[PDB]
Amino acid sequence: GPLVLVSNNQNIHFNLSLENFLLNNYNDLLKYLNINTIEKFNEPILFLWRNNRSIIIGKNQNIWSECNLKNIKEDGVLVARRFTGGGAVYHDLGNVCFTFLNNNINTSSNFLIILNTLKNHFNIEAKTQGRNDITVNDQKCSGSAFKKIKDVFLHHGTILINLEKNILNKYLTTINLSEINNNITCENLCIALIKEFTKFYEQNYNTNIIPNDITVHYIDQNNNITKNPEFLKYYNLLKDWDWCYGKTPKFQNHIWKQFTFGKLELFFNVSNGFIKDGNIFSDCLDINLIDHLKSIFNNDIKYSKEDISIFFKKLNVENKNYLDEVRSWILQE
Ligand SMILES: O=C(O)CCCC[C@@H]1CCSS1
Repeated sequence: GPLVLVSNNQNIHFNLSLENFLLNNYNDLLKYLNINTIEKFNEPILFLWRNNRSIIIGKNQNIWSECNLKNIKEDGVLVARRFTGGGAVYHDLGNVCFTFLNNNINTSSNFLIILNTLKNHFNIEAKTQGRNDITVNDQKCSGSAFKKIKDVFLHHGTILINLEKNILNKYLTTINLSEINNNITCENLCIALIKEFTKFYEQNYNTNIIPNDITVHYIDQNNNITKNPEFLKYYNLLKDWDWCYGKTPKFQNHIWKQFTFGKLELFFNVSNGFIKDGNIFSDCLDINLIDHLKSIFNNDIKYSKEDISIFFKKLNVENKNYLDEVRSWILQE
């Protein structure tokens, strides 16, 4: 059956390591949890967690362009780079973080669980603006990001309860707190959200036969999860400097553009009419698309409209419209 997991830890790197461990051990979680030893997992998961003062960048973002590191270090704010796409965001105990894991893509349904939460339990009429945002009065109150894997889909986003709104501009080189509209709390919102989650996945069953129960697991101390060598690997990587701050290597040429789906920046070198090495920074949610773009580097492409066009024809991506637009951009510079 579905799972509700909670982490009382408040370190961004620790909770991100938990999240990555759940994504990378989905079908086996029932063993890492002490529930079952044989049966393998395939049901929905909701994981709730909070983090102290932090800046989380994005798998493909440039730290130096989004963050004013001086004030971050001066104010003792932690820095991290997540595995999903999106822009740089700030975290503190005034905001909640949710992580939906599913067998198939479940974005819309997840957003429906959240909207049902706000409406039913707080009379907050909320709308979803784009693929990844929730507004209440055309003002952002939640922000999501996604990652896909063979058997797992991960939709993890942030909900704003009592976040310090003004402090943001100190670190990120409008927002609305859901307290401006209600007397909500992290515990209140969380409980309501678990309710609408279990209830959402209890439709098929008839109520008269099934218990009206809720179950909550706590994993921040589950030694099977947090004492694993894989977990420590993730934690150390996220704590590492080369990962968060990325790579400095310079590059000969650099192009850029602002697309509806986010900004794109290509750095590349060319030797003997061939695209030698390169790298892509972006603000995009479609990380798959961007890695497929990265496949252009360190391969033998003649740096010609012909060979480039061919190379784009060779790709089979999730979003073919975005790819068409991006190639139509590259062939002009
Ligand atoms: O607005 C965006 O670009 C999505 C923000 C997603 C932030 C991540 C939710 C929990 S960790 S960071």
